[PDB]
Parts: sequence; C-alpha cells; structure tokens
Amino acid sequence: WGYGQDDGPSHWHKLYPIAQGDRQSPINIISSQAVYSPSLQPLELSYEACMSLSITNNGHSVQVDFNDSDDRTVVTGGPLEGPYRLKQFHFHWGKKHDVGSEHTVDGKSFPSELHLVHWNAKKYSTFGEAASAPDGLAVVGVFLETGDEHPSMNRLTDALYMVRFKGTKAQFSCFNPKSLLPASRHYWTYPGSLTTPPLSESVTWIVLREPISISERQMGKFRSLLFTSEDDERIHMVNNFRPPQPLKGRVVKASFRA
Ligand SMILES: NS(=O)(=O)c1ccc(NC(=O)CN2CCN(C(c3ccccc3)c3ccccc3)CC2)cc1
Ligand SMILES: [Zn+2]
Repeated sequence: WGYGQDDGPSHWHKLYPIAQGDRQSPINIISSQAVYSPSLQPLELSYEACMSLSITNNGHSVQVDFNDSDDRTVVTGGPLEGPYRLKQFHFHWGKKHDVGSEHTVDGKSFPSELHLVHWNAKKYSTFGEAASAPDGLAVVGVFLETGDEHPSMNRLTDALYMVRFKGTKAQFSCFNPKSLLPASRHYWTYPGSLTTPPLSESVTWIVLREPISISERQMGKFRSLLFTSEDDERIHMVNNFRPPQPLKGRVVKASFRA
C-alpha cells in the first residue's frame, strides 16, 4: 500500500476491509459540534529530553523512534485513564501549502500534521498487541502551519538529508518532542483508528487545538524526502495523508468552548 494513484487511500479497503469501519480516522472536526467535556482531566505531556533513538524514512513518512522501556515519556490525563508511553512520532504533509494534514477543522487543512504515537504498555505486553485493542493506543496530533522558523525543528530539518531515500535511518539522540508542542493543551478527542494500514480501531485521538509554526524552508525539506529507494526513479514523498473518514455517530469532545 502507499499514497500513489494505484495504491492510495481510496483503494486500501481492498487489502484492509476495516478501512471502511465505524471508527476510522482521520475525521473532519466540526467545532460547533464538538461536545465541551469539562469532566476530562488535564492533558499532560511529560516528555524527557533524551529518549529519542533514531530517525527513519520508512517509505511512508519520516519517523523518530523512542525508547519505551519505561514511562518517562508519556501522555496522561484528558480522556486517558492511564499513562501511555511514547513510541514514535512522524508527519503527514502535502505537495502544496494548502494541504497535507489528515484531520481538518471545519473543512480546513494545514500543510502538515504531526503524530505522537503512544501505547498502553501498562496493560499490554507489546506495541503490536496494544495496536489491536480499543484502548491500546493514544495518538496526539499537532497541526503545523507555515510562518516563523521553528528553532527546534531545525534539528529534524537538518537530519532529513541523511534519510532522503526510503529504507534509510540514522541515529537521532536527545531530541525532546515537547519542543514540538504548542503552548496550549486544549484539544478535541474522539475514538478512532490508525490512519495507515492496518487501520486498526485502537486509537484514542487527541488533536491539539493550537498549531505550531515552521518556516516554509523547514516545510520544504520534508518535501525533499523520497518515497523511492536509493536505486529507484526518484518520487518525492508528498501528500502522504489519508482524507477525512465518516464520523458514523461518533462524539467528538472538546476540552474548551469555541
Ligand atoms: N498515522 S497514525 O494513525 O498516527 C499511525 C501510527 C502508527 C502506525 N503504524 C505503526 O506504528 C506500525 N505498527 C503497525 C501495527 N503493527 C502490528 C499490527 C498489525 C496488524 C494488525 C494489528 C497490529 C503488528 C503486530 C505484530 C507483528 C507485526 C505487526 C506493528 C507495526 C500507523 C499509523
Ligand atoms: Zn500518522
């Protein structure tokens, strides 16, 4: 599978029938319809500075992996009943500045969306195991818009060169993902799924209300990455996102009032 004209999202269901399930992600968030839920606890992202291991071009996105042997880098509170350890983060972006995010807000996309993937290691033995349970995963999504240069993003920006080709990876020590968070912890949350195959409906989504900003140059580096391996005909990794899926009666909650 992929994001090409033949193996793109509109055809994934042929391999993964859950692609057409009742809690697929992403979705279009209709702000006026989200339910303000003050009963939710505060969302807390307690991330340590040196838990990162590597950066990898897996052919679908560029992903930074973390050491999840313990819970020093977890997301807690909000709709979650316990701590979920950070496993990795990656991005989705477009060819043009007007698209790229997976979730949309009132029909609007951002040039990119960041995904912080966590799993319930407290009750499940492996990430793979948790990825199949309704309460197994928690992904925090952060929208990215272009504007002023993001200081910390340079660390990642300057590393993209080494992984321009599919299947390449490199050591990536001491990157604190907290540096990629906005100053607000307001969010929308709803029960969903992974946005790429196997598309398992095991994700409690937490989409931050406030986006972070990166310069057009930093955004451009992401577009310099390739879907293709070192030998293949260069095909730039762009538009690696899945369109909004049917809500199907799901309730979207908000930690704030619009
Ligand atoms: N954009 S998103 O929604 O934030 C997203 C986040 C992570 C992913 N993918 C992974 O982190 C890679 N996982 C996928 C699940 N894999 C499981 C699995 C496969 C099929 C059904 C359920 C779980 C797996 C388990 C054991 C062996 C191999 C794979 C492990 C590797 C895809 C999308
Ligand atoms: Zn993702």
